[PDB]
Amino acid sequence: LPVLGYWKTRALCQPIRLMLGYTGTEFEEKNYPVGDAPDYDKSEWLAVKFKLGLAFPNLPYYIDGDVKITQSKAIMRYLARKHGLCGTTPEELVRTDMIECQLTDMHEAFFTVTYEHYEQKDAYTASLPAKLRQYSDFLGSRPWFAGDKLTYIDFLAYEIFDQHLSLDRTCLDGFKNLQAFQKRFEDLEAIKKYMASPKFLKKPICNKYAQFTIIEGK
Amino acid sequence: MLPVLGYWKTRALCQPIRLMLGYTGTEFEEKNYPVGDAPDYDKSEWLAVKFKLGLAFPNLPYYIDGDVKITQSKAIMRYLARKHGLCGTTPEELVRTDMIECQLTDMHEAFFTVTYEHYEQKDAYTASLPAKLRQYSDFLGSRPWFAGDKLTYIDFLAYEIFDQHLSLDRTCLDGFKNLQAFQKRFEDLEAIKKYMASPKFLKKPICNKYAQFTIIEGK
Ligand SMILES: N[C@@H](CCC(=O)N[C@@H](CS)C(=O)NCC(=O)O)C(=O)O
Ligand SMILES: N[C@@H](CCC(=O)N[C@@H](CS)C(=O)NCC(=O)O)C(=O)O
Repeated sequence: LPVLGYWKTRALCQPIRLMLGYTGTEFEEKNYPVGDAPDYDKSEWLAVKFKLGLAFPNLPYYIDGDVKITQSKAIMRYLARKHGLCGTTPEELVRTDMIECQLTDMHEAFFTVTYEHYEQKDAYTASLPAKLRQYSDFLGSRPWFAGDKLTYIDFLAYEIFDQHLSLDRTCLDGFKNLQAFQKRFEDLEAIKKYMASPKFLKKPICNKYAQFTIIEGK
Repeated sequence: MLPVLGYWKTRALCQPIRLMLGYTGTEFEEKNYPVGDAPDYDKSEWLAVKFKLGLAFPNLPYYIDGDVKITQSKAIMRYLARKHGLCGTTPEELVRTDMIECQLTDMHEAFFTVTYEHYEQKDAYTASLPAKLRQYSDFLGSRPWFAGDKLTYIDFLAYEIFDQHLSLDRTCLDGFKNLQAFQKRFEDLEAIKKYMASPKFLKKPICNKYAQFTIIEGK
């Protein structure tokens, strides 16, 4: 059976958990503790990090038979290929590639603010309307970002949007179609059942040493 | 009508795309935007057209090809890679190219950080390289290309990142003979070689005008 290793956080692992839940893929989650401040010790992870067979040790990792993967996007694409969640046509694939990279940039910008520079918060929330407009416009009246077909990048998008809503609950207010997107994803029957299940991880979004985690406790 | 690659007059993250287009012989206008002098480093021109190109996520680089309009460097690379037979085929090749694309992307950001804003930490950065390059060395092994027997778009990424890193520290590949062999193999392909002897080929600047590494080295 497959093993998913990560912190006990959402961060950039959640879109993977969401894919696994949507597909009814049984998996084993391996977490690693982070100690209390100020050292935030990670000895357990460090004790095994180079002993797992991974070409480039990191979190999250995915161990599936003799398939051993790091890089969260490499893992989403891997699962995508096994469960019909890749783009199909050339027009679909340029949409999914582009937005995968754009969401990655956004998620990094979110991490920058939420971990070490949470004093830049009101500036970060001020730049979101312009960013979200670009997604709003890109999605248009499509049910999913690639068009008619649900793809792995909808999982990434939903989760990043949802995390930003935790940071700023009004950030989707000006964009009806983006609000309709979150609801569409949440209403997928397999998503709705996963999110009601015992393994669903609601908190925390970031790790314990992120300022966002320390101040808001989400 | 036929394709426009838009970027600064630098190598940075757009050169691996230039290396792909060159290898495939595809004709493209490269459209450039200027950057003003210190202290302003003006970008009025680019900023004047940036939102008027019909790009979904306006940015540099971009690639315009008929009604196809693309931003995100890796997205452009993957698009060229599907077009020209430079994707992996095997399940094992695809999991290898995905991982290394993403790994090189991280590595490249770490390099940009040090060369643009934190060039004071350069000795610490160079000292960090061996452990990272060791990972790339072992990953590659005796294969001629990172995906296996087959040349893919992520060799175009790996060669340029390693070459930029050689411009930073001439000694960085020294303990890794397969990696050094890789730079020359890529350099030895005939589409590559002629592209490099072409006048349009960019050797410098690696980074933009306002990078500390550029101000100091002038490469
Ligand atoms: N580009 C990587 C970033 C992975 C990453 O930064 N993981 C963090 C947690 S979000 C980490 O703890 N990395 C290093 C480590 O665990 O040793 C990916 O997408 O997977
Ligand atoms: N993740 C993006 C990064 C794009 C990017 O950072 N572009 C820089 C130059 S390296 C830029 O000047 N963009 C133009 C802008 O901000 O308007 C990619 O891989 O293309």
